[PDB]
Amino acid sequence: MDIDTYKEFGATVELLSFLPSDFFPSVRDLLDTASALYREALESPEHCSPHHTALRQAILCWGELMTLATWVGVNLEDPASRDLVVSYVNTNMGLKFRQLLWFHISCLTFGRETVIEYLVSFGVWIRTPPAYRPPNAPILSTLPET
Amino acid sequence: MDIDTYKEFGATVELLSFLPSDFFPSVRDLLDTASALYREALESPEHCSPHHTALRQAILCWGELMTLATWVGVNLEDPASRDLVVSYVNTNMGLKFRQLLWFHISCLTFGRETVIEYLVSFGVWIRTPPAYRPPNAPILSTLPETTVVRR
Amino acid sequence: MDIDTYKEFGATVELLSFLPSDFFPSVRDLLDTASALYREALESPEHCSPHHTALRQAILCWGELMTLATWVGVNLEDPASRDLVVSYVNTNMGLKFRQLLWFHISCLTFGRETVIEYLVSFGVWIRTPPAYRPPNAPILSTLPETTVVRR
Amino acid sequence: MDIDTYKEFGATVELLSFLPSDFFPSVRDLLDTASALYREALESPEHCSPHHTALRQAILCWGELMTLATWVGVNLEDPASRDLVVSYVNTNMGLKFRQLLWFHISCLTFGRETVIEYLVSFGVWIRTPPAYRPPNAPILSTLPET
Amino acid sequence: MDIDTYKEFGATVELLSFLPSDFFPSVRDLLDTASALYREALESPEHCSPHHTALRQAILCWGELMTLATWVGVNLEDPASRDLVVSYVNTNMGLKFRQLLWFHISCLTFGRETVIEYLVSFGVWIRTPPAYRPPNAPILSTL
Amino acid sequence: MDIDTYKEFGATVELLSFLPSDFFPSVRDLLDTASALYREALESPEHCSPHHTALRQAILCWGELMTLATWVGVNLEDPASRDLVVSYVNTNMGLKFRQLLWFHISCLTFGRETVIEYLVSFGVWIRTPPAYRPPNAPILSTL
Repeated sequence: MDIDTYKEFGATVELLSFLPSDFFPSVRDLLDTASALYREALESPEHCSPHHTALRQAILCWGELMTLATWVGVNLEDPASRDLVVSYVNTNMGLKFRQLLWFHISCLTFGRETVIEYLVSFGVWIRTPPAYRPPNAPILSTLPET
Repeated sequence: MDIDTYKEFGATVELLSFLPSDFFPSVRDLLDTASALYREALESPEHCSPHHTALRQAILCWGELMTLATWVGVNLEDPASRDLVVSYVNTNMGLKFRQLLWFHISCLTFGRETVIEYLVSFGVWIRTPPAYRPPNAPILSTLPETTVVRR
Repeated sequence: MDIDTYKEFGATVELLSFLPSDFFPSVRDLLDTASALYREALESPEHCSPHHTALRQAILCWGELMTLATWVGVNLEDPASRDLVVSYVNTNMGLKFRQLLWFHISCLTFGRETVIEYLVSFGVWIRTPPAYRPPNAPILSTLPETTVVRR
Repeated sequence: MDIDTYKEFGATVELLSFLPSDFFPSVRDLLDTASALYREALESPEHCSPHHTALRQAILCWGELMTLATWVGVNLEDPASRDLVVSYVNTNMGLKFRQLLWFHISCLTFGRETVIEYLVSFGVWIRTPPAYRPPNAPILSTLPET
Repeated sequence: MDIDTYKEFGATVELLSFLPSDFFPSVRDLLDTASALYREALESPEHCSPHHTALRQAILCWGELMTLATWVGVNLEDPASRDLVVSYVNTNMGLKFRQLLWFHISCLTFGRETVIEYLVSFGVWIRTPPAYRPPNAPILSTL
Repeated sequence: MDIDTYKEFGATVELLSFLPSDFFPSVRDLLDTASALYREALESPEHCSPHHTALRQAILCWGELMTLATWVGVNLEDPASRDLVVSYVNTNMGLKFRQLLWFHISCLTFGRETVIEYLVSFGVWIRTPPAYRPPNAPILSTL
């Protein structure tokens, strides 16, 4: 149907592919971040945000993929095919899901405009030659200056 | 976690368990209904409603599962394992997706209070033993079964 | 060019894909209905409505197809290919033209809002398994359900 | 001269052929209906309606056709030709005359707009497939609801 | 019914009989012009104008005819009859469809009054005897 | 990206497909026209108009291509390959560059609406069958 996950949130698959693929944290670290910070809001009977709705849907979708991986491991006898399917599920779809989780958790934490401008700035930084860019990689943080 | 995707809107997996498993239409029929009724809103850059957000997410996850099915059919050599994975993806993972799609498309078309009242009434109807069960099962509709609108 | 006939009219080619093939009268019955209800408006030199315009174009296309069918029957010596082409023209393209004629006549008769709500409710009905839906399909008519014309 | 019987009454030969040919009651039943309901108005020295005028003319015309049929039966010796002529008079012209009588009697009884909309509704009903139309055939009646 | 599709647009089959049969561009050229000029309005979900409605109908009708032609080419084993019917669908019906496409695209581009005056003037030009007929046939132009 | 340089100027590649490939003047004639008419504005330090900006860009891009051609002619010892690539740079890319130069010089000279109407009318003229096509092809003129 040609639907974009982010264009309702002001981003784009191309804008989130403008960052390196290995920049995004692991799916486990991102799920831990969500459960630590917004569990009581992701389990509440309220919307509270488009970010909360999208994050609920993404978490449940990843849970279904993980149950699929467990079912494959249990019900496929061929080791090569089982391993190929599990590796596909963990890598190919895992990358898209950690892009999604990073985007939504980071929005909820730091602000959507802040996250988008950080995407742009980091994408330009990773492409600027080293001798002519600030030496420290950009980073998001809520810790104020002292 | 224990998100329970429907309780954000006002139902539960237990309230949607009133409907049998084979009550829900095919995933193709539900995608056709979505693309026929709410395509221009599911493609827009606006937050239309929580149902639109959840529907975009669900359609994209189903697309991801279908790309996975295409990939396994292309790249797995073992035919038994290939068919097992594809059948699982198509049936067991598809059942939950057509439940979710039915709930969201119906809640968009007819309304949330109406869908919840319909779920309760269909629970009553399917609970009644078959001997005392009327033939007219409850149904969602915006027009009466006979629409005598002369002009 | 990816044109949708009904999108201009607020419907969609896949909204009307739920109506079964036996839901529509024959092309002859639909043309008789058109010529008996709106002939003095379809043959007038005025733009009456987009439904009138589309219905004139549909009637002219069906006329071209009928001349094609008779030409095939007359100039094709091979009985097998002759009847194959004639049957294709009469069934396959006949179904699309029955659908088009029905949509436009029903719009002109009942109102576009009414016919689109009816299409939605009939889709809801036809998507339900036979065990969970009322046995009487939703009906669109100008008559009361008792079909008695008083006054 | 290209004259239409009904177009002064708001109908058309094509609109009355939009109904099945066997739907219209017999000529005898229609003449009985006329003589029972509007005899004192069809014999009065007043117009009282275009429907009364057209019905008077139609009744007299059918009477002339029937006298023709009697004359043929009496003055034709050939049985095959006599039977062919009488059958023609009774069927081919009988159908047109019972269409005419039905239209005018039904107008006088139920209203002209009611009769025309009934023609349209019945023509659409007889063509709609059975599973998607109301099960009872439409009918005209002056009996109010209780 | 004798509906005469152009009667609502102010023409007739008698008025479009002024132009010869081989005057109209090919269906490919006409569909190219339509896609180049009015694609975004022919895909729009709006009654733009009766010409847009009739043009959508004509384009989808020609698409149905081309689907017929492909189906015949695949499912007719008899080569002679197959080629006969495909040639018919391409020429005999294509003529009427390029008449319709020419009329509606030209109306949309230049104006209905302009197209009708062009029809009258082309009738004059084609009626003039060859010795007194200017070599520049009439043409529709916005320039 | 499918940027389609003419979309901002109100044309498309579909609209400029009406004109045949061999209709456009040579790159030499187009650069001569540009230098004769708008040299003092193409050397000016001002945003005169989007056509001036695009024309400066196109002229410098063709200059870079000609520098490539000279460098190849000097530094490619292989005569066959050298002639192949120089002929490519002259014809295959020169075609697109004379399309671009024609469009922008004609827009600057005659008006954007005038150029678009000329494109439509030339489409009509080239679609007309040869028997009913006037011998005077459409032309852009201020006279």
